[PDB]
Amino acid sequence: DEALVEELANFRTLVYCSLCSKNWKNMAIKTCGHVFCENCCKERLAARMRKCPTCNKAFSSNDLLTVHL
Amino acid sequence: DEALVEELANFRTLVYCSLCSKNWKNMAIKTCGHVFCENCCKERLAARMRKCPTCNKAFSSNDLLTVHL
Ligand SMILES: [Zn+2]
Ligand SMILES: [Zn+2]
Ligand SMILES: [Zn+2]
Ligand SMILES: [Zn+2]
Repeated sequence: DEALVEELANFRTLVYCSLCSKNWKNMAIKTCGHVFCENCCKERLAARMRKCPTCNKAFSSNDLLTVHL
Repeated sequence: DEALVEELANFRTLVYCSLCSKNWKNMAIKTCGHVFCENCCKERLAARMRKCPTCNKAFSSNDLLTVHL
């Protein structure tokens, strides 16, 4: 049933990191509340891109918080 | 198909507050990383239960962070 596939698809994108789509959300940026996987957060730090992918608010490594589920 | 229902069920419990099961996760406790809905977090504060439901680490209203997805 396709309506159930669609609901599976929406819930999946809520759970997974929106940047890689391969890892679960497990890291929040404390300055804006947006959540990604830790891998993507640190690659963005290693690339000196210190703006949030979603809302472009600025942040640093201290603003990173490990989050569960 | 039941395997798809099951996957829907697991993803749903990842997204929803585990305490009420009615609201989306949208609030993290900064002292331990566990995430609930804001409603449950504040009712627990109004009941002077200042221990995390999941890991029993202690927290207060300042340790609360609004989180998105
Ligand atoms: Zn990622
Ligand atoms: Zn943000
Ligand atoms: Zn709740
Ligand atoms: Zn906890």
